[PDB]
Formats: sequence, structure tokens, C-alpha cells
Amino acid sequence: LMESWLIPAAPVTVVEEIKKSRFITMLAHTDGVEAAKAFVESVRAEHPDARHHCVAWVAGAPDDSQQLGFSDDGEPAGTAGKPMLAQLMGSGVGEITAVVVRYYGGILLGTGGLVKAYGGGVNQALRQLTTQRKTPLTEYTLQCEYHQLTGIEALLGQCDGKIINSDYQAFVLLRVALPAAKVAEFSAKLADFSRGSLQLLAIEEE
Repeated sequence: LMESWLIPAAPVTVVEEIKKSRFITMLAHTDGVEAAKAFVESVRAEHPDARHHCVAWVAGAPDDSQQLGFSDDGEPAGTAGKPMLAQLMGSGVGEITAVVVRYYGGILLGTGGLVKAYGGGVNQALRQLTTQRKTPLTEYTLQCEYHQLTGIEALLGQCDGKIINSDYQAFVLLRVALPAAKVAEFSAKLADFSRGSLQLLAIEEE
């Protein structure tokens, strides 16, 4: 992927009136697909009386990792889904999802008309989105002894590190994650803790 990226620091909600109809775009931070799906429910729930609830998202890598998605929910194919996705791709903001909510007003508009209501809707919201940088943790592996477990968890946590997954065999096989800034400080701390016999390694297979 890439070093770091920007993500949403706060949700956004904007509304608009097109030919007596009611379009309400709602943005928000969503890391991963469950997250995206998570608030589609809330926006649907919240507006049962609205005919359509079109979606789109990126689970940001940002635009490097394609955890991209969309949906028309009854609006003419390629007219309520892709348009809003291309805005999210246009923004260059990872980990975000969008929902347009349609309340039919009695007057129907063309294929163009729908595209400017959906694509455009995500466009307006995007003008009010506040962001924040996000440097993802780096992941390494580390084989230690059981009598060093608690000790290592603690050192890890002091370096803003997180123990990803454990494997309890004859020895402990740990998959750790920590800021790439703090690796050298962690290694040093680690070596002093074990008299230089612990060996932290950088993942490779994937």
C-alpha cells in the first residue's frame, strides 16, 4: 500500500432539494466492510419512508487497496452507485463510506439528473469533511519463552504496540504490530530485557 493516508475525523450529513425530492448524503469513518455495512442499517432505519438508500465506500489503503464497493438499491444501473464511488476515489481519503437517501418527490428526473443527485451529493458532503492522517502499524514476528510473555506485552504497550496473535507451542510465537518509528526503541528495550537473545523479525510471506 502506501506510507500513510487521510481518513474521516468526523461524520458528515448534508441534504439537498431536487425537483421536490429529498436527497440526504451521509459520510462517516468506516474501517473495513463490516464498518461500512454497520451504518447503512442506521441510515435505513432512520429513514424508512425514503424510497432509496444508495451506497459506496473505499476501506482505504487508500485508493491503493481496493476494498471499494457500491449499490443502486433500485435506482437505474450505474446511476446511483459508481458516480458516488468516483468522488470517494477522487478525494484521496481512505476508510470512508457514503449513503444517499432518497425521498421521491412526485417528479422523476433523467439519467443525468440522478447522476448529479448522487455523485454530486457525495461531492458536496466531501467539501465539509474534516480529516486526519493515519500511519498504519507495522507487523513483525517474535519467538519468546512463556516467562517473558507478560514482560513483552508490557514493553509492547509502552511503545504503542499491539500483540496481534499468539501461538502457544513449546515456545511462544507472537505476531506483533507497532509504529515503525518505535521499532528501534522497542528492539533496544527488548534486548536489554533479554540480554540480547530475543530476535524480532519482519514478516515476509505476505
